[PDB]
Amino acid sequence: LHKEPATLIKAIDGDTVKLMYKGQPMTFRLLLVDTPEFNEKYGPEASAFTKKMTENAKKIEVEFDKGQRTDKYGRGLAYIYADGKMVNEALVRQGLAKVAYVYKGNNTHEQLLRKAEAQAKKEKLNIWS
Ligand SMILES: Cc1cn([C@H]2C[C@H](OP(=O)(O)O)[C@@H](COP(=O)(O)O)O2)c(=O)[nH]c1=O
Ligand SMILES: [Ca+2]
Repeated sequence: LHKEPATLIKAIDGDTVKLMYKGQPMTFRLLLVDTPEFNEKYGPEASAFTKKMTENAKKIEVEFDKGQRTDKYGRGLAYIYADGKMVNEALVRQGLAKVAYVYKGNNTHEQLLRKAEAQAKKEKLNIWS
């Protein structure tokens, strides 16, 4: 897997962000996670968490997995990095996301994220409290 440049256009919610990728605006959905919706418990905290992460990054990187790169809504599917920290992993680690939507061929960081979830669960963080 390769890291590719992109710039923040706009924070959206816990697991979607609007980025400019190869010069085009695109909504990206974070692979392998599910944040609660804004209208649900920990929804605002997940949105805030991702927002802060992407807005404070001097460098945003997009990492496609081996499989599908856009979903049926035309959202990009990627691992998103903020100054080298993976947002996907960070949300899970803090119990603001569950590991989810694990489809074969788009699951490289699956284990990493389950490990993060296991530790978030252990600590009864946020969604696990
Ligand atoms: C994360 C992810 C979501 N999706 C689709 C599946 C879900 O379909 P449905 O909308 O039909 O439920 C939806 C979940 O995204 P949201 O959690 O952003 O709603 O987006 C994928 O197709 N591939 C993926 O890797
Ligand atoms: Ca969601």
